Amino acid sequence: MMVLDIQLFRDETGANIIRESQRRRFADPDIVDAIIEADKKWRRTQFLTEASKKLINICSKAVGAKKKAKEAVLQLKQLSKDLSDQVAGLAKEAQQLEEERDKLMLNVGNILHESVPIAQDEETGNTVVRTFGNTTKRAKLNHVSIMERLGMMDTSKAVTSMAGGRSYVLKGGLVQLQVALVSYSLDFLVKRGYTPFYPPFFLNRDVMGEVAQLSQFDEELYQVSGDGDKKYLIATSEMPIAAYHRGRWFTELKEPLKYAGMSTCFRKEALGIFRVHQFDKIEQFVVCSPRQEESWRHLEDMITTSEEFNKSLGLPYRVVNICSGALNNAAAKKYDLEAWFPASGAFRELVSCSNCTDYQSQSVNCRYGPNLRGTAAQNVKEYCHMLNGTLCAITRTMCCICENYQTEEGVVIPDVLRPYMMGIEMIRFEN
Amino acid sequence: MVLDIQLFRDETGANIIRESQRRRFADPDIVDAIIEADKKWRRTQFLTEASKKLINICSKAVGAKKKAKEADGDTSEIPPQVKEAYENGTLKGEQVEQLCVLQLKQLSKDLSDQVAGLAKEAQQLEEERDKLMLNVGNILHESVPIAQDEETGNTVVRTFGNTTKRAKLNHVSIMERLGMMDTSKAVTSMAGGRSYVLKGGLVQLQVALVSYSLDFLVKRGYTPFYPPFFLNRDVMGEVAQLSQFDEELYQVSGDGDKKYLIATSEMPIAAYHRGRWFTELKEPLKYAGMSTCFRKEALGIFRVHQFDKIEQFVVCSPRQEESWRHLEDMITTSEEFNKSLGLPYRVVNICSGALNNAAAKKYDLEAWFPASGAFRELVSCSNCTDYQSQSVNCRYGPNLRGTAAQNVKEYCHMLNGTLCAITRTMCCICENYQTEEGVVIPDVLRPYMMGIEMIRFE
Ligand code: NA
Repeated sequence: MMVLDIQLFRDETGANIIRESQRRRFADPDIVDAIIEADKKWRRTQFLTEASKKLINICSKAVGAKKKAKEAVLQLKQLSKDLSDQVAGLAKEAQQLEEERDKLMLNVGNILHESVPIAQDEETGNTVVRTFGNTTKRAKLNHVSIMERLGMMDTSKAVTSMAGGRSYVLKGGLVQLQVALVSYSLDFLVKRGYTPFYPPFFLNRDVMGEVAQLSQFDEELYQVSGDGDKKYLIATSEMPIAAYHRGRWFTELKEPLKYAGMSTCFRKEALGIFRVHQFDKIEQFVVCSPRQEESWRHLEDMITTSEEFNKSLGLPYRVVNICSGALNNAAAKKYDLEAWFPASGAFRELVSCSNCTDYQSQSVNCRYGPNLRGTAAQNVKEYCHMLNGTLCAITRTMCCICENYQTEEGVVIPDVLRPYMMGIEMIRFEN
Repeated sequence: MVLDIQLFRDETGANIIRESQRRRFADPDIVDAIIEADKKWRRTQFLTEASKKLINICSKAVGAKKKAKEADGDTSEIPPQVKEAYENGTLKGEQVEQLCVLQLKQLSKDLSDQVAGLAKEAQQLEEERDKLMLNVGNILHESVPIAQDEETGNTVVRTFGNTTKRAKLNHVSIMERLGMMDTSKAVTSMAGGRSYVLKGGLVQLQVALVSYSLDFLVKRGYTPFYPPFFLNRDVMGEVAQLSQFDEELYQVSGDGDKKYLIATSEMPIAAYHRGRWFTELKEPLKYAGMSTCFRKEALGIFRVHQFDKIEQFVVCSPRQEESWRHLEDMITTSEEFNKSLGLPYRVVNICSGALNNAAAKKYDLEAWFPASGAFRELVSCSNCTDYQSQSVNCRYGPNLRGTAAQNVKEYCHMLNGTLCAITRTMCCICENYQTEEGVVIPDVLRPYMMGIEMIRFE
């Protein structure tokens, strides 16, 4: 279970910050008190447990000194046993309280940035930050009609009877385009200092729970079985990249860690190729210092990077700031880049960029800085900040390119992609 | 020869199969079992057809009697000889027409029960049948070496490059020193045994190989094909053997019914041709399959559960030995691919006992790994003639109105072969292109990874 850091709840100022954030997200602030109470009883079990373990050795040391002195102890033995009984009792309580606490926390979101719009309904509540290109342009055929006329996409029963609903085959020029986008995307981020990262597409349940919200198991994740422990297919490379930092500790990050995640993603989603179960994606993932609001600076760079990508492709768009009621729990702020689809006549999400601050990193225990011990200055456990953002969701981007670059003869290939597909200038309609 | 169940029913055909089994050091007695299970099966179909006709005769006879106002009759009881005759497939319509309405109605019901019992027998005879067919191989090509054991029985056909040079570090050591491959507990505690993370230059190399491989086949007239990575059980059973389910395939669930992850793009490409009928294939269908592959497998990244692969898949005419010509071109394409990368190798003709059931003949290309001191398989190409096509029912020839029970149904031929198994090729390149400073990028890949000439040790 991925939830917010308990430390912030343990003083009045932080509890007030969380209650305010809850109200601004249209969530329950009264939850903060319930979490504080559950935690207070939990801490009490831990206080008694540590004190009783201490007294177990007083019981042992005493027998050790007495039987050394050859003395007729029988109480000290019984007291060791009973204290060990009490510790076992305290552990069962302690475990129940952790589960109740973490359960309550499922409805506590990350602390909202001060710039998040306050609204419940995305339809009207998102705030438009910037726009690019002719976002009122009109065109003849939608992406579905285009890919059909190209003869290069099959979403018919020949496919769906093999692979189930929303499965597809790509062929020909559209596969060339897909691979052009993967390679160009990778190079685009390499040039901006990202390290390529190719993850496993499976994660164990244990680890998936640390990086995924519990509603994602329900609605989004396929389960894979056979070889060893049960696993889940990844819905994004952000999952395995976040999980790769579990139990790490970065004393300093003068430079952030920047990864260009490359994978196939799988989503249960519980037409054409815009919303499908299986898709390639290139993702930006950043791990940085939690200090001086550095993470906020990287969020601006990441959305800017995605914009520059779409500018290079010549795709018109708007960037929106996602309202408080629609943000997922992990995100303190989220930008979506919504491309304009001129045949369809709609803005459609191609990219989202999120600052999750320490939400994931505290769940995976990715620590930062110096330890509580030794140095008198450190009182709080610090954790790295983590951000993630799409660079290119390949099928969605192909759909957008198809509508924007169509002609009577086919789909013109965006200039920058041509050298990544054998110099091809256009893929042509079958007819 | 057209291998389908029809070949088993012909005496000369049954002998061709028995011989092929013996040449494979496999069981020829299976053939008698398939014949016998099939005979029981055909009997259920003969009875079902007879009884279906008699049910329509019953209905028509009741209709004519009702129209004539014939009395319904004294009893519904069916004569024992009538029951014996439909149980034996010898009940004639003219005898059924002697019965009264009450009897005709009872007989209709009884024949309907008979048809339902026969459909369950039919099914259970098909399962008992194919379970016995599980063990029969494709008819061997005449050029297949006859031996049981690969290590001595394969024939080296052809070699390229310096296959005796040695090198210092194996691919595992190289990828460790690059700092670009993680297979430690940080990864395996996340994703299980044999999982890996690739970083930096090795991802760039991986993508360079995918893109170059695709282009290589596009230039040779292959059509790129990006499949779903899932197949329903139903469909997976038509393109895989039962031993692949147990030993090789991950099961996926959540959305809909259970599916299996693909172990090769050959699987969904074959499956995609199910029920098709190509009347003429003047040119063959050539596909460049591009996918991630998943194998349950029941060091480094040579043998891993998850890997990218580019494959060749051909559907062609079953006539004039055309598929034998395509097998030659396919192995030659894989060879030119490895020559273009500067990798030494040998090509081996796989022996009869080591061939999997679908293949009538198989070439493997085993690349020389100079630090490991060994040939390791990078590529297999095989001609499966009509074995998968018969299972997926991909027919060939005229498809016209008015054709009755076709003495010989023809099916397409299918072939498949690796162009590039990406992780295995990367291991091979690392051994063959290592220097003191890192790994030199093969000339042809450089334009596919930003002109990078070398990836350096950490
Ligand atoms: Na406009």
